[PDB]
Amino acid sequence: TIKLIVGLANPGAEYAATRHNAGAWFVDLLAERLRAPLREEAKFFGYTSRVTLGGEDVRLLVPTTFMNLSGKAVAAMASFFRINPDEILVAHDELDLPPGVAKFKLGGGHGGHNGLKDIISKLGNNPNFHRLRIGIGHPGDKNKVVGFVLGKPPVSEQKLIDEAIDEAARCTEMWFTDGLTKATNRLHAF
Amino acid sequence: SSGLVPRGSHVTIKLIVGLANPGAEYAATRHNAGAWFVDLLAERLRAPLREEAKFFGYTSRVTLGGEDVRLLVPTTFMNLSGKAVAAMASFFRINPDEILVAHDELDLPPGVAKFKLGGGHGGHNGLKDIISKLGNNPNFHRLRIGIGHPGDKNKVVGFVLGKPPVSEQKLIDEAIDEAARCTEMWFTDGLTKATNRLHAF
Amino acid sequence: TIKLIVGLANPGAEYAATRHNAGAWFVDLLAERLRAPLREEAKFFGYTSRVTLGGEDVRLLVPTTFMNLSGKAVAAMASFFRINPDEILVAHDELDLPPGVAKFKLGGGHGGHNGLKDIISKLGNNPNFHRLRIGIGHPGDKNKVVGFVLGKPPVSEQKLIDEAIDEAARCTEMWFTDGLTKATNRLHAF
Repeated sequence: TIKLIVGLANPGAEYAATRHNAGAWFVDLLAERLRAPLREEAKFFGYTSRVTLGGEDVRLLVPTTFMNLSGKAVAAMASFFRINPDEILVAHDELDLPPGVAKFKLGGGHGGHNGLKDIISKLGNNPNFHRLRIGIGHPGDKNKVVGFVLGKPPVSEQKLIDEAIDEAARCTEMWFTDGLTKATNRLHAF
Repeated sequence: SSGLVPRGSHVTIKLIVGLANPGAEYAATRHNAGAWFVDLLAERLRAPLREEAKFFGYTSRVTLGGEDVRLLVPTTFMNLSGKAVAAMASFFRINPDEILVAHDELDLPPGVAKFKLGGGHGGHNGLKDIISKLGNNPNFHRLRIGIGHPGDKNKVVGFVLGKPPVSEQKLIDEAIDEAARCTEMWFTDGLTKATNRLHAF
Repeated sequence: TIKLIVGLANPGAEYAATRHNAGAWFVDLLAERLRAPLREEAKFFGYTSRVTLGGEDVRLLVPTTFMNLSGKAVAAMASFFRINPDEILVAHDELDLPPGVAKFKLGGGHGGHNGLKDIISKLGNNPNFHRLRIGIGHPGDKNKVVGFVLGKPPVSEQKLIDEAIDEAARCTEMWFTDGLTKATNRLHAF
């Protein structure tokens, strides 16, 4: 069960469009579709919101700490509400998967992503939280990497990431009902 | 866009309900036409709907001709719309003839919208439930947003629960705009309105 | 330096979509991107919000006074916070520039726009505040003008105004971060 969903990013018009904000992209989609857009909450070093999913509180966060210090916010908020690492879902860009693919995982490696690195550290050195890996691709040589994650993707790629993010978001909504509630409802929908 | 009763002593609207089904699943479909409308109003009036479990939907408060008007979109699912409408209306002691209920309409085509007081539920289950749950009283205002007919009485469910093509959407959005611009005028009086346009330049 | 940004418009569902609200369109975009949408504040006769730009308070206002009396609100607020005219930025529709163009200026003529007229007057007769001129175009003859500004533009034009507004808002926000905060961020941004 999930009590907090964190979308990793760097704040600012400067970065808003870049590949590193993929996580935010996802949480902002969720947020908008669930009708509670993230507003500033300095107490947790990001922008936050509260929704209700399957009749329980789920909280959304996008840290305004900058990728490096994501940990700070994630830690802050999770302790305030006494949420365990395995109840946290962290959405991030992923160089290992391609545009148009997204995947879930519990724990495991930080795969070179500094936002994750810090979250492991600041969560008392515990990598056992859920990740949503939003595929962005590899630039080819290990050199062009920083410019690549801190770069805006071409329309063709954006088209593909948006689709993966949509589907991921769609699935998220659906976690919170069981097949028998989900059929109880189609008979009410019409 | 035509057909509200003219304003007066009472006559007057305290609650606007935009009928729909909740979920990304249905957000886009023809049945959410009502919500589409209320959301447009809400956004233009700068008070987007936020969750309020007390009334089983999303709600917001706006100010129109200096009077509280409240907006509701039920998260109950079309079938049980009544539950929410009823809940809210009793809490605020609002009468049926002060409720305006916006819905998709198979009788009118994309691009047309019309107002009505009372009368038939025209097969729409959302309305059916509201009449029932309001102590069996169909005397509330409706905004009929035209969506069209799929032809045969069979493909109907898929049609209302379907997303419309861009050509149709374009047309529904225009009607909804106009309606939302319209409702606005209905609350205003003839003299303040004109005087406002005068200052609006 | 800028302490208050005003986006000129008329309130109501009636006008929300019209060419006169171009100012509001801009401030609302800023506001939304900065995650502090404008809420009602009767004290200043409009909707207002507070953001933080380059670590200083910037305030956003969209007067609910109606174009004609825009001054009233601009004046009220600016005095409450002791803001000078050259620290006010005022975004308005411009019949001199076309759709898809936007431009900044300090002071100068009111160019027929009544909203600016009243602001000059109500600011103790002082035209020395900054303007963002969002281009909306000319209807041709000096007659159809009122219907034109109080009209909704066709999609083709809207598409173009939104692009200019976006750009303006991207620039506006970024002209606020200094090089030392900019540089300090990239350090953390990857």
